[PDB]
Parts: sequence; C-alpha cells; structure tokens
Amino acid sequence: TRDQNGTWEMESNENFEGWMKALDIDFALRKIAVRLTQTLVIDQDGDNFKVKCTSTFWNYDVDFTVGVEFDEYTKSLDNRHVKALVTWEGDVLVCVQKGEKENRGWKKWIEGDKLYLELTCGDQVCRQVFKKK
Ligand SMILES: *C/C=C(C)/C=C/C=C(C)/C=C/C1=C(C)CCCC1(C)C
Repeated sequence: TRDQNGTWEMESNENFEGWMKALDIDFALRKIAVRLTQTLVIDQDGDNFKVKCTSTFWNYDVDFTVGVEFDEYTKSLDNRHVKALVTWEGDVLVCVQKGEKENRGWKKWIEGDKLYLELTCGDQVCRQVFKKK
C-alpha cells in the first residue's frame, strides 16, 4: 500500500536528538522536543499531499506534489533553502532536499497498521514509527 492518509500516533523514536542536532536546532528546543508525543495527519489525494505534524509546543506542516520539484524554505525548522522532490520507489515515498546539508530528506512507508518515517541529515538517521489512530 501507498496509502498514507490518516491520523498517526508516534510509538517509537530512535536517534531523534542526533537528527535535530544534525540540523543545528537549538539545544533548548531539542531538550523539550525529545519529550513530546507527536501526531502526524496526512491528507493524500493523487499526487497532492498535505502533512501536518503536531506536538504541544511546535508544529511542522508541508504541502507537496509527488513528482514536482519545489523550492522550499524550511521555515521555523532550520531557516534554510532547499530544492525538494518527493517520488515513489515502489511503495516507499522518498523526499530528497538538495542544499547545504548532505543526505537530507526522508522516507515514508506503510507496514500494516503502522507508518514508518526515516529522517536523514548528514550522517544521522532518525527512525520513527506511528500507529494509525
Ligand atoms: C513526511 C513527514 C515528515 C517530513 C515529518 C516531519 C516532522 C518534523 C520535521 C518534526 C519537527 C518537530 C521538531 C523537529 C521538534 C518537535 C516538534 C516537531 C515534532 C513538529
């Protein structure tokens, strides 16, 4: 399944600090972020996605179209410009964000009732798992 639409609750977060540190997020914000429960809400309609991440203190939202490059400003995350592209490799949704950081992007896939999210930046890999609400 390519179907990622739904509300998803984080169950596992490995190397969450290493990835944020790779992006140079402020130590004070990382210290609090590592404690927070996260929810992902995904609306998928053909190529068009709307992804909302939420936690008590900070959110992150991004819209994109699969297969269409977009010049992204990463906003309150790390205030950088990247050239983002999201495509499918089999049933894995793959985002590459070309820019200052090497190996920057993510991969999103479903295994049964679970959504797996691998976030990358430099030499760091953060692996997350969510269960569908
Ligand atoms: C496709 C799903 C993606 C790309 C999920 C992205 C989620 C984030 C970039 C999360 C950012 C957050 C922090 C770095 C600090 C705490 C609050 C979060 C979870 C919104």
